[PDB]
Amino acid sequence: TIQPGTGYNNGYFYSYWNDGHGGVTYTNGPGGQFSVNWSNSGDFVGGKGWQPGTKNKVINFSGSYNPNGNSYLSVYGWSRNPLIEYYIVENFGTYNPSTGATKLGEVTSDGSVYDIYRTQRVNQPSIIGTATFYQYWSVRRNHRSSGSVNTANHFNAWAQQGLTLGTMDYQIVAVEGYFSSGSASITVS
Repeated sequence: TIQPGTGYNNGYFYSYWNDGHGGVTYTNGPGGQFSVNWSNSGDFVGGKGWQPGTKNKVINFSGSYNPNGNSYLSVYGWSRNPLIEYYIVENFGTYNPSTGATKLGEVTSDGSVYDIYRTQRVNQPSIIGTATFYQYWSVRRNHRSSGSVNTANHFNAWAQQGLTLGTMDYQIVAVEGYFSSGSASITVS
């Protein structure tokens, strides 16, 4: 594993964070590749991409994703002003992150319908410190662990629905886990 933090590896921005509970290892590989191996983890998120992201990136990902418990595989990032945490969820484990959330529409992109949702985090950690902020979600109906994500289709549908993004901060393909186990190996471009 590498140390939790951010930086650049083989041309790609990376972010790896965990809550210190243990049980998760994150590795940077060649090019845009990263691996995650976890067993009875705590809370964590890791992956590769860009800092800053853009609102019209076509993100390619490929590999394997084998969660056992609560985990997501997503295009994941933030905007500033307004502060937004966003997800284009391509696959997940035992928990659909939109469970109980308000549905804000549908968008078709890259071979599947996605359902759109908005949630709110109240006094939670963020890229700017503790804050209350919205999260935007596109959740893919047809789960997969390789493909291409035309981010503009999502960001435009969100905007249409009143889910505005500010200036982009980082934008990665991320494996997220919450007290679960699994393995994953993903290459981004």
